[PDB]
Amino acid sequence: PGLSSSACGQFVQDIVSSNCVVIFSKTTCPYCKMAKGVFNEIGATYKVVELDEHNDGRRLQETLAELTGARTVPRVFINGQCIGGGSDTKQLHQQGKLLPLIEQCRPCCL
Ligand SMILES: N[C@@H](CCC(=O)N[C@@H](CS)C(=O)NCC(=O)O)C(=O)O
Repeated sequence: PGLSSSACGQFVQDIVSSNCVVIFSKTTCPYCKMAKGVFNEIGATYKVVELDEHNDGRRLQETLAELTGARTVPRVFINGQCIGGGSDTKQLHQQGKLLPLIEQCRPCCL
């Protein structure tokens, strides 16, 4: 394959590839607590990157803006695809559309 054009990009590619569910988050953001919440509800473990605990948080926020079209947290990724923020997470879940997205993630043995 190919390499991203910066460490920011690489990092986002990397963690979004190694993980079914990724939440780029802030510890102080209620929409992030909401999204994390629905995932705990489902019983899906996920990877969190707290951008306010990261020395490069602002640069990562910029990269997520370029990739996903919004800089707001949370930026939620299922199976390499950004599904949007907290309301999207919540709303997909309420419509029973989320668990299927999660179920498309390759299985442990693969
Ligand atoms: N509609 C968005 C709203 C999320 C949101 O407003 N996050 C706030 C903090 S809770 C934010 O991005 N502030 C700008 C920033 O943190 O840089 C969603 O559901 O995720």
